[PDB]
Amino acid sequence: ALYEDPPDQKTSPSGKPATLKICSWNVDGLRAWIKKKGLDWVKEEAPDILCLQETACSENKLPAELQELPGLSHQYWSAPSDKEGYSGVGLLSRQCPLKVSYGIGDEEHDQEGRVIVAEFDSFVLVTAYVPNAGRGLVRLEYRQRWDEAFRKFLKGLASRKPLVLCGDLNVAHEEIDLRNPKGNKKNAGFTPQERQGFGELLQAVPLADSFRHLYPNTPYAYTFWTYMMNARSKNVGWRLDYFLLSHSLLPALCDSKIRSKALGSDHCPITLYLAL
Amino acid sequence: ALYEDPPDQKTSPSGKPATLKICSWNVDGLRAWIKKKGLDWVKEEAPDILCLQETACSENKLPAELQELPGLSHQYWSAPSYSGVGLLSRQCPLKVSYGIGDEGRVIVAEFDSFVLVTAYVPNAGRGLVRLEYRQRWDEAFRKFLKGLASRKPLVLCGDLNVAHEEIDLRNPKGNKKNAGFTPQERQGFGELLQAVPLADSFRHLYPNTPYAYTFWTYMMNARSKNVGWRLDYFLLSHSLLPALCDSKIRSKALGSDHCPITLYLAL
DNA sequence: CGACGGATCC
DNA sequence: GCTGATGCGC
DNA sequence: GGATCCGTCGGGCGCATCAGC
Ligand SMILES: [Cl-]
Ligand SMILES: [Mg+2]
Repeated sequence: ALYEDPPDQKTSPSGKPATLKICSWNVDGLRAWIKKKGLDWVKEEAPDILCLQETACSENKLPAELQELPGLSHQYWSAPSDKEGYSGVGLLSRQCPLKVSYGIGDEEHDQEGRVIVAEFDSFVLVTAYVPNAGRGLVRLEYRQRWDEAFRKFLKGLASRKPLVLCGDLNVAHEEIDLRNPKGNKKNAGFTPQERQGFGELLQAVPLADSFRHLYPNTPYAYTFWTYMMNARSKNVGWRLDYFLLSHSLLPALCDSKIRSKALGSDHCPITLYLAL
Repeated sequence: ALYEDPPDQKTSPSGKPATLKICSWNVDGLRAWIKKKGLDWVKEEAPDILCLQETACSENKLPAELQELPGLSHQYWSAPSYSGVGLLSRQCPLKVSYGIGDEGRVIVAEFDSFVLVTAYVPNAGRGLVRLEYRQRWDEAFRKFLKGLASRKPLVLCGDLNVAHEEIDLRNPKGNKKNAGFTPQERQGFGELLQAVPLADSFRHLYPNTPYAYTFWTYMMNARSKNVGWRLDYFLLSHSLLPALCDSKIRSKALGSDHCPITLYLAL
């Protein structure tokens, strides 16, 4: 069953007009993504803030195209120190953030290049590339430990400002969040353990799934599809990328989009509209 | 005999423009230096990389203004378990390590084209009580740096706690048995240059310039009298000399008993 | 990880 | 410098 | 005996490293 994201809704049902557009995209290799025209799609989307995951590209290797982005001139990049072809995240902002930080506690020694924190006037933005549990779940226990360290990190932000967490959280929360729930409950992304850790994230911090909060019963809405077996053509996918919002930000929430048609990766973009 | 640092030359000998600005500063107490508006000066200088020595501030007590520099958003710190160093970077380093392989004195940041080492070299101490420690530290340091420089071009910056030659301090005759001008320490610095090998960026460009210092004792108004020492260096692999645009001494920036130093590289 | 083969359920 | 093989994780 | 369940298997992608020339 294919899926068509509904039109963009740009006013917080309190009538206010959207003033902030954030796009998040796991690009599956930033240099590949750019050669497949990913940046052309970003220019059309014209977000205020762009968060990317799986850049897999040291900052010295960033294509020049990325420097002719005058609407996204404040750029922050993070790659792991042991694995230059894996992981890596980036945050690009029209306006300069008040503060930027990396990691979830000890990045100066555990240089993982998975998390960026950017503080703006009225909110704190986190973007994350959550560690994959691996084929055959070989890294599932590390993922569970990482999840708990992340929850405690987010909780323990010393800000009174509401939180926006976005990116590839690497779990389809509920059964509606992927096309084959049953044949996947022992696969990375849909174990009981990862689903539980997403559940605890929402409760402990606390946070709301912006998309599901708006479209609580809509099925077949995914953000990832394996390259194999033409899954994307058949919309056999998983919803792995999210905008999760502090409770206070919900009256500001105008919409949470899935940009199903944007190619260039095995994930598609997601976009948030906030009225601030 | 006062000193006016020449203006910044931001063009390489072969005409290529500076692409990399590195600033090193012994802040003599990180919290005090921030209170004395050190971060305001850094925001104006706007380096790509900032190296700090003598931070004397455990990680959990690092002031909050520091995260208010998104232009130096990658921040690395090494505490001694009087010491401590930091390395703040605009771009994400490829790799960052700590120490010299054997006190919170050294951070190593690996970049695309080069490796950056910042060092707070141990002072031989009043009464030379720690000269022997310093001598062992010097040798362990040279040996560690040769390994690094064998894999990539080397930039070494920071407070090396020695005035190499007589021109490098105001009172050479009265200090030939004091920390920072002993025969041993000067020998160690020459061994450092010859063994690795490295070039003294500032002395390479201004070989005949006297009265150029980066440290002055707080006492007896020495900074007002420019009674001081050139203790803070940028040393470079010979391979990088074609990229050298300038090596500056920021005599006027206050907040410490050392002043900042700034390197321009055309990479 | 979706497709596939094989077993099990009423 | 360049290509394609292999390794590894996604 | 159609629907469902469960375990196994082959593999599309990007990037690093290595060999060969
Ligand atoms: Cl960065
Ligand atoms: Mg991926």
